[PDB]
Amino acid sequence: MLSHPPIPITDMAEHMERLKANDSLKLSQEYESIDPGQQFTWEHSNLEANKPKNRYANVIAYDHSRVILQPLEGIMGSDYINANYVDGYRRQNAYIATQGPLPETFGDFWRMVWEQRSATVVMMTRLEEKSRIKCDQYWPNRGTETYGFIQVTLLDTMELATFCVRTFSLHKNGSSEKREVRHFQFTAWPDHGVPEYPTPFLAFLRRVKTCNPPDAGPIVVHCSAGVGRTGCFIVIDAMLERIKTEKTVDVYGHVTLMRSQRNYMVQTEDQYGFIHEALLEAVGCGNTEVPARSLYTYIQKLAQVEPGEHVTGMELEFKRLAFITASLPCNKFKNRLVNILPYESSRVCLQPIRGVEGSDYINASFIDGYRQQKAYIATQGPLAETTEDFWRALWENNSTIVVMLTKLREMGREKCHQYWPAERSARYQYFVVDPMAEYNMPQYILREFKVTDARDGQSRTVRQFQFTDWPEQGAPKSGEGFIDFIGQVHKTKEQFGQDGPISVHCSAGVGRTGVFITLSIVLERMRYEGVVDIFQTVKVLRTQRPAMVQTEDEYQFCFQAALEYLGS
Repeated sequence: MLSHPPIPITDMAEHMERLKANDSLKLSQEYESIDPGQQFTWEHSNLEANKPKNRYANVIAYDHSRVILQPLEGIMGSDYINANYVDGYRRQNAYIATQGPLPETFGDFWRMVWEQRSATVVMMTRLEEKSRIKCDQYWPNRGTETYGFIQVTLLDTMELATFCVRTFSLHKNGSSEKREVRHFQFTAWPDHGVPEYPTPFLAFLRRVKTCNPPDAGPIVVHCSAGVGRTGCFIVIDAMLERIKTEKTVDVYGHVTLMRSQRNYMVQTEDQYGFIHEALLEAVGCGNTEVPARSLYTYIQKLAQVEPGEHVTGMELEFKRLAFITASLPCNKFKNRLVNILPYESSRVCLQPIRGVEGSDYINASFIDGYRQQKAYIATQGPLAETTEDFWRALWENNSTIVVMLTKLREMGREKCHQYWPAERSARYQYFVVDPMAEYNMPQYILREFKVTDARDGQSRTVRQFQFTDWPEQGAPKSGEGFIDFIGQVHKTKEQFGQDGPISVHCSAGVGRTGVFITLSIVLERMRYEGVVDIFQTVKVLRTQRPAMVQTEDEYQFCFQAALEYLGS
């Protein structure tokens, strides 16, 4: 367009900075100007038989773009569903944007999927968000359920930390045909505003796109109203497909086109900003995922210096990986480093003492696992005047497993303050720690403790694992000892009935800590999904705590452990 021309990649970051400038003013003016410049009708949405088929009276389906169901003759309005075709870039009716189905429209929705020959459904919402129903569950808990003319059979569930994948079989009334449909529910969108980092969503999108067949009907996408998160998903995807052919981006143009196909597509200014951030991150972070039996080949490639390039592929890839409530003038003793600090939206909150303002801070960040959120806590190795807060932190967060990743002293220097007793009892503020058992294993030491609350008298078992075999300088040549150590901690977690996060630290609590959480994730995804993407794994971790996996040597070791684990 004239007024809003395409944004070429490599001029994108400066475009977003110009949009962000002075309280997102240019973005605000860009977003407020969005107008397809046409008049539409919505007579079908307004038929009195169809009125109650709308979740929101104010979110309707335009006539010219509506999804038309085959009429159930004898029944007026039976051709109506609140849904519209929406274009991709160079992709006519690539998507169907629709509301979250209502109890009364379950059958209509599944009949739409059938008649439109769709194969993928994208659900951009949790069923309930902040005690408010955003969508009703339109699929069986197990086995088969009938909705109108469609039998829906749940075949499988795969439930990860940020999204859940369900597989279904569809069988229609009499019809001998059987259709398969895959259902992707992103569950990590925040209750208010948009995600702080686009990385987890972008991984959700890749998953969706690799598992959607290429000869299927339009991807069905919905949230609650099917305009807001739905719109974000559609534009992100379309623009990713755009840069694949044009190396340019036209968010402005596409949203305008979407608005001509469904009301309010991309509902808020925040969503419009989020779309840009997600696309900026995506252009500088390319494909780094590799299938299992190509990992060695891929590792063999990164281990090499390319003609005309200065350092190994492993080195460049690692180079491409680059709050205030913590940095208060009172916390200038609570941190080992003033340059390695937890983020706000992840930092572990300590229940504050009656009359000590500024003592809720502990250098610890919540970290999501592979299957569940907040599966880990990434913290620094405690200091003398930090010890008390660490034991405090463990109790309040139901963390009954500690993972230490350093020797107490390395290279003629302390790395961590011994925070646990060895030969007596030790009262740390309102807690007392009993050394119960101590096992010396080959690569690590397991220490059992009896933390008893001095206030309410309650006692908990805390098992501490300390890996003793990390070379004083560099990385292990074999991952075997680390693979097993990772194994043992998680084995110990489950069989002891420990429904709480695993606390992990090293010295600063980023370098070997990052390596531990990374491989814990990578090794389980490799077992189930059969693919490896360590780059994106470190990227996500870094969006929950900064500097995770501190060095090139740590980074390469993740690959070493992955390659060895595949061999086993």
